[PDB]
Amino acid sequence: AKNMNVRPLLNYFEPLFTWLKDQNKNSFVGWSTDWSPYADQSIKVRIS
Repeated sequence: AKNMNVRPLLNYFEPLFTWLKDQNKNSFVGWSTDWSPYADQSIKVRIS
């Protein structure tokens, strides 16, 4: 080919991909960009 391809990498990690897809049946694949480790004890201030 003429360009760089990402298919052989996934071919390399295929067995791990299968196993991981099987291990995350009950977990939540993904992340939310709102939770932060300090947002539980924060106070919000609004100024007019």
